[PDB]
Amino acid sequence: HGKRYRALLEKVDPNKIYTIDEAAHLVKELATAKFDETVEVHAKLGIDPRRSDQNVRGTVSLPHGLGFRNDKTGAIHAPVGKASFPPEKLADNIRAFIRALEAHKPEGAKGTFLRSVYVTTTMGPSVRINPH
RNA sequence: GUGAAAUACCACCCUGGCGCGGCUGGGGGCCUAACCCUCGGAUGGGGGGACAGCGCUUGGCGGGCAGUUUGACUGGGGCGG
Ligand SMILES: [Mg+2]
Ligand SMILES: [Mg+2]
Ligand SMILES: [Mg+2]
Ligand SMILES: [Mg+2]
Ligand SMILES: [Mg+2]
Ligand SMILES: [Mg+2]
Ligand SMILES: [Mg+2]
Ligand SMILES: [Mg+2]
Ligand SMILES: [Mg+2]
Ligand SMILES: [Mg+2]
Ligand SMILES: [Mg+2]
Ligand SMILES: [Mg+2]
Repeated sequence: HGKRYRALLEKVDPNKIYTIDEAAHLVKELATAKFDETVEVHAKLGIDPRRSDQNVRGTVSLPHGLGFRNDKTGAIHAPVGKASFPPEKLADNIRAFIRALEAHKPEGAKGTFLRSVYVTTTMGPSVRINPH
């Protein structure tokens, strides 16, 4: 852990829960990268991956453009693009792919479908945030 | 590049571990002051001691007791059927 991270996670809270349009203006500032950042928001998933009847995939494309699947640990990963679009074209876009993801929920998925969501980068720290 | 997986700063997760803390269940030891026993004497001393005893509750063992059941046919009834 370098010092770019020492002022990264000192400037943001994994302690305090946040919302999605509140924390989406902080997405380009908290990446100190030397180049080429791509922003990744993540969610833990409320399904049992050992049951393949609960599995999901497809190709659905973001409104903006470049520039979703469940693994055997039952969590979520997906690229939305390249750094590109600024805070207000992201907070605008930050509700776009999530609600497009909720439409894949298998029936036998027991419990809260999106367990916890931290907005982060490939370059950046943990921020408690709400998909809402 | 002879394994399909890429060996970066990252979160999101699995799996176990310890670390702190929040809620916590469980054990041991010591104490005394409730409670108990005792003390020619006591607003006290000694002994036991949060046990025991007692309340409410759980499940159990339980002829020591209680209420009862223990069929009809039948060349008498039972036995047999
Ligand atoms: Mg003692
Ligand atoms: Mg005394
Ligand atoms: Mg005493
Ligand atoms: Mg007691
Ligand atoms: Mg009996
Ligand atoms: Mg009797
Ligand atoms: Mg009677
Ligand atoms: Mg008879
Ligand atoms: Mg006859
Ligand atoms: Mg006769
Ligand atoms: Mg007879
Ligand atoms: Mg008979």
